[PDB]
Parts: sequence; structure tokens; C-alpha cells
Amino acid sequence: GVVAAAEKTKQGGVLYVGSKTKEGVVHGVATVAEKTKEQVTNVGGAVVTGVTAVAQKTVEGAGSIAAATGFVKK
Amino acid sequence: GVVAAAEKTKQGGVLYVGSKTKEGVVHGVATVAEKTKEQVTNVGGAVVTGVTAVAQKTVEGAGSIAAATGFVKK
Amino acid sequence: GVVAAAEKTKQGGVLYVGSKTKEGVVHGVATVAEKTKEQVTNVGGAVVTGVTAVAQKTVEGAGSIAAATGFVKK
Amino acid sequence: GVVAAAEKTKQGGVLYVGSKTKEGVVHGVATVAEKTKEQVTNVGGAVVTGVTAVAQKTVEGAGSIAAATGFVKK
Amino acid sequence: GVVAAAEKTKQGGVLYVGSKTKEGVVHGVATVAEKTKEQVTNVGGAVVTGVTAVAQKTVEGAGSIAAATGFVKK
Amino acid sequence: GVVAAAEKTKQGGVLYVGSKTKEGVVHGVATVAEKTKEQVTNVGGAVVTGVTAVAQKTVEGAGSIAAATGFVK
Amino acid sequence: GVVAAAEKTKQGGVLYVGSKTKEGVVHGVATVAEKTKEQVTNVGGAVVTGVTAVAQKTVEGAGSIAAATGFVK
Amino acid sequence: GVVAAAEKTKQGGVLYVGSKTKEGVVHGVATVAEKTKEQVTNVGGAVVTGVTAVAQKTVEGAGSIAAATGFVK
Amino acid sequence: GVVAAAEKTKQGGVLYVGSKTKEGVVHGVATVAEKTKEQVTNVGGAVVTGVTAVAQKTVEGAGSIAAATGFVK
Amino acid sequence: GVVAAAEKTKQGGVLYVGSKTKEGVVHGVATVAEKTKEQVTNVGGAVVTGVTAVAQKTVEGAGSIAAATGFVK
Repeated sequence: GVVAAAEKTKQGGVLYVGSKTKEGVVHGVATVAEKTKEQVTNVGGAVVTGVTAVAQKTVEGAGSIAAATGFVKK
Repeated sequence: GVVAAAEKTKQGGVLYVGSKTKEGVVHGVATVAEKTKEQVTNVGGAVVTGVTAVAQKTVEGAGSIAAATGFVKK
Repeated sequence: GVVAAAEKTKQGGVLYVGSKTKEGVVHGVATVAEKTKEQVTNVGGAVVTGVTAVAQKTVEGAGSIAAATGFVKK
Repeated sequence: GVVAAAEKTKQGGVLYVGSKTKEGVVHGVATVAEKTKEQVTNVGGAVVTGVTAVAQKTVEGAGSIAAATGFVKK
Repeated sequence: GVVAAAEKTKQGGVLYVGSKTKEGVVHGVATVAEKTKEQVTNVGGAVVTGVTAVAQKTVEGAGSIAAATGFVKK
Repeated sequence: GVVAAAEKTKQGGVLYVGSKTKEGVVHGVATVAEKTKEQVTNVGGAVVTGVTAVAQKTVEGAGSIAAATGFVK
Repeated sequence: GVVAAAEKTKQGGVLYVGSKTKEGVVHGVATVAEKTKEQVTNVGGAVVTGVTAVAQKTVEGAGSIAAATGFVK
Repeated sequence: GVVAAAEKTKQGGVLYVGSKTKEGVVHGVATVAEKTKEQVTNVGGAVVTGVTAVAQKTVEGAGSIAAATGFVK
Repeated sequence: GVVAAAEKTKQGGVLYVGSKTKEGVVHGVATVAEKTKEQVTNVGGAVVTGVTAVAQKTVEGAGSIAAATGFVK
Repeated sequence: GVVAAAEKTKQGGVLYVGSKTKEGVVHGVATVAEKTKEQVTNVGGAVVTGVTAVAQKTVEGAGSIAAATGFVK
């Protein structure tokens, strides 16, 4: 039993960024292996992966993640 | 039993970015293997992967992820 | 039983980006292998993968993902 | 079992950044192995991974993560 | 079992950064191994990993993380 | 004066190479620039640029090179 | 006066290489610039640039190189 | 007076290499600059630049190099 | 003057290398600069730059190098 | 003046190397600068720059190098 559930019910300044780069190299979420079995990646939020990365008011309601890896069980 | 469920019921400034690059190299979500078995990737949110990446008010309601890999079980 | 379900009922400034690049290389969601068995990728949200990427008000209601790989069971 | 649940019900200045780089190299969340079994990554929050990385008002309600790895159980 | 629950019910100056860098190398969360079994990473908050990294009002409500790794039971 | 001269006068085993590659990338003589004025390249001998390169008894008599660049005068 | 001269007169074993590679990247002679004026390259001998490179009895007579760059005068 | 001269007159076992690699990256003679004026490269001998490089009896007679750079006069 | 000269006249066991590598990175002769004026490289001998490099009986007669950089006068 | 000269006239066992390496990084001759004027490199001998480097009977006759940097006058 792997169960997730989400409910979201409702009875409903200045941000300046200035950048100047030369030869940038960026890696975000990485996963490197040799001789593995499972590679599982779940995203319920935000991944902002620029050279200039700006996130405003991003992750704001009712997230749910359920995972179950492995489980030989015999 | 792998179950997900989502419900969303509702009785219903300035952001400046200025950039200047030369030879940018960007990677985002990556998954590298040799001799693996499963590669599972679930996205319920946002992946913003520019050289300039801006996200405003993005992930805002009722997400659900359920995953189950492996399970030899016999 | 691999079940998803989603419901959404409703009883109903300035963003500036200025960019200047020379020879940028961008990747996004990636999955590389040699000698694998399963490669599963599910998107329920958003993947914005420009050189300049802007995402405003994107993922805003009632998503659900249910996944089940592997499961030898014999 | 592996259960997650999230509920969200509601009865509803200046930020300056100026950067100037030359040959920056950035890694965010990384995971390297040789001869592992499981590589699991769950994101319910935010990952901001720039050369200039700005997050404002980002992670603000009702998140839940549940994970279960291994479990030989026989 | 592995349960995680979250609820969030409700009856609802100037910050200057100036940088000037040359040859910067940044790493964030990292996990390097060889001959392991599990590599689990759960993110419920924020990970800001710039050369200049700014976070404001970022992690502000109702998170929950549950995990279970191992459990040989034999 | 840019003068060259070359004279040649004459009054008259086992080699084994076994290779096995996968994904090779080779560069030989290169020259990369941005905003040059002169890019001069002279070859009087041998340039052998294989994935597997074998040279045997190649450059064996009377070579000459004379080069004169620049001279803003 | 850039002068080169060469003269050559003549009044007249097992070698084993075994290689096995994967993911090979080779650079030989390289010259990289940004905002230069002169890039001069002369070869009178041998440039052998394999992944597996073998040279046997290669450079064996009468070589001359004469170069003269610059001279803003 | 940049002069080079060369003369050459004549009155006329086992070698084993065994290699096994994975992920090889080789650079030979390299030159890297930013905002230079002259980049001069003369080869009179041998440049052997493999992942496995073998040179046997290679550079064996009468070489000459002459070079003159700069000279703002 | 920048003068070179070379003359060469003649009135006329077992070697074993066994290698095994993983993730090899080799540089040889290198030159790196920023905001230079002259970069000169002369090779009159041998440059052997492998991951497995073997040179046998290589540099064996009558070499000469001359060089003159600068000279603002 | 910058002169060189070379003459070479003539009136005419077992070696075993075994290597085992993993994650190996080798450098050789290097010259790294920022805001220099001249960078000169002459080779009249041998530069053997492997992960496994072997040089047998290599440098054996009549070399000469001359160099003159500077002379502001």
C-alpha cells in the first residue's frame, strides 16, 4: 500500500537582479552511477537551474509524495 | 495498491532581470548510469532550466505522486 | 491496482527579462544508460527548457501520478 | 504502509542583487556512486541552482514526503 | 508503518547584495560513495546554491518528512 | 630575402600493431584563434593522424623551410 | 635575410604493440589564442598523433628551418 | 641574418608493448594564450602523441632550427 | 646574426612494457599565459607523450637550435 | 650574435616494466603565467611523459642550444 493524497480547498515591492558572467558552467540535480539497480526521481516542488535563477512565490500548496523502492520480501 | 488522489475545490510589484553571458553551459535534472535496471522520473511540479530561468507563482495546487519500483516478492 | 484520480471544482504588475548571450548550450531533463531494462518518464507538471526560460502562473490545479515498475512476483 | 497526506484549507520593500563573475562553476545537489543498489531523490521543496540564485517567499504550505527503501523482510 | 501528514488551515525594507567574483567554484549537497546500498535524499525545504545565493522569507509552513531505510528482518 | 635550398645526391624484421578501440576522438595539428592577422602553416615532413597511426622510414632526405612573417617596416 | 639550406649525399628484430582502449581523446600539437597577431607553425620532422602511435626509423636526414617573425622596425 | 644550414654525407632484439586502458585523455605539446602577439612553433624532431606512443630509432641526423622573434628596432 | 649549423658524416636484448590503467589524464609540454607578447617553442629532439610512452635509441645525431626573442634596441 | 654549431663524425639484456594504475594524472614540462612578456621553450633532448614512461639509449650525440631573451638596450 503506497498511498498519497492532497486536498486544497478555499472559500476565497521591487525585486531587481542584474548579472554579468563569462564562462559559467552549472549543474543542478545530478545522479551518477555504475552498476546500480533503481534510479528514482520524484519532483513535486520546483527545480530552477539557470545561470541566473530567480524563483518567486513558487511552491505554495498541498503537495504529497510517496515512494517505496527495494522490497525483496521473499 | 499504488494510489494517488488530488482535490482542489474553490468557491471563488516589479520583477526585473537583466543578464549578459558569454559561453554558458547548463544541465538540469540528469540521471546517468551503466548497467542499471529501472530509471523512473516523475514530474508533478516545475523544472525551469534556462540560462536565465525565472519562475513566478508556479506550483500552487493539489499535487500527488505515488511510486513503487523493485518488489521482487517471490 | 495502480489508480490515479483528480478533481477540480470551482463555483466562480511588471515582469521584465532582458538577456544577451553568446554560444550557450542548455540541457534539461536527461536520462542516459547502457544496458538497462525500463526507462519510464511521466510529466504532469511543466518542463520549460529555453536559453531564456520564463514561467508565470503555470501549474495551478489538481494533478495526480501513479507509477509502478519492476514487480517480478514469480 | 507508505502513506503521505497533505491538507490546506483557507477562508481567504526592495530586494537588489547585483553580481559580476568570471569563470564560475556550480554544482547543486549531487549523488555519485559505483556499485550501489538504490538511488532515490524526492523533492517537495525548492532547488535554486544558479550562478546567481535568488529565492523569495518560495516554500509556503502543506508538504509531505514518505519514503521506504531496502526492506529485505525474508 | 511510514506515515507522514501535514496540515495548514488558516482563517486568513531594502536588502542590497553586491558581488564581484573571479574564479569561483561552488558545491552544495553532495553524496559520493563506492560499494554502498542506498542513497536517499529527501528535500522538504529550500536548497539555494549560487555563487551569490539569496533566500528571503523562504520556508514558511507545514512540512513533514518520513523515511525508513534498511529493515533486514531476517 | 626569404630563400630556401635543398640538394640530395646519391652515387649508387617484423612490425606488428594490433588495436581495438571504442569511441576515439583525435586531433592532430590545430590552430584556433579569434581576431588574428596572419595564420601560416608549413609542412615539410609528415603529419600522420590516424586513430591508429604507424610511420616507418618516412622523412629521409634534404628538406628546407624558410618563413618570414610580420614586418610592419 | 631568412635563408635555409640543406644537403644530403650518400655514395653507397621484432616490434610488437598491442592495445585495447575505450573512450580515448587525444590532442597533438595545439595552439589556442584570442586576439593575437601572428600564428606560425612549421613542421620539418614528423608529428605522429594516433590513439596508438608508432614511429620507426623516421627522421633521418638533412633538415633545416629558418623563421623570423615580428620586426616592427 | 637568420640562417640555418644542415649537411649529411655518408660513404656507406625484441620490443613488446602491451596496454589496456579505459577513459584516456592525452595532451601533447600545447600552447594557450589570451591577448598575445606572436605564437611560433617549429618542429624539427619527432612529436609522438598516442595513448600508447612508441618511438624507435627516430631522430638520427643533421637537424637545424633558427628563430628570431620580436625586434622592435 | 641568429645562425645554426649541423654536420654528421660517417664513413661506415629484450624490452617489455605491460600496462593496465583506468581514468588516465596526461599532459606533456604545456605553456599557459594571459597577456603575454611572444610564445616560442622549438623542438629539435623528441617529445613522446603517451599514457604508455616508450622511446628507444631516439636522439642520436647533430642537432642545433638558436633563438633570439625580445631585442627592443 | 646568437650562434650554435654541432658536428658528429664517426669512422665506423632484458628490461621489464609492469604497471597497474587507476585514476592517474601526470603532468610534464609546464610554464604558467599571467601578464608576462616572453615564454620560450627549446627541446634538444627527450621529453618522455607517460603514465608509464620508458627511455632507453635515448640521447646520444652532438646537441647544441643557444638562446638570447631580452636586450632592452
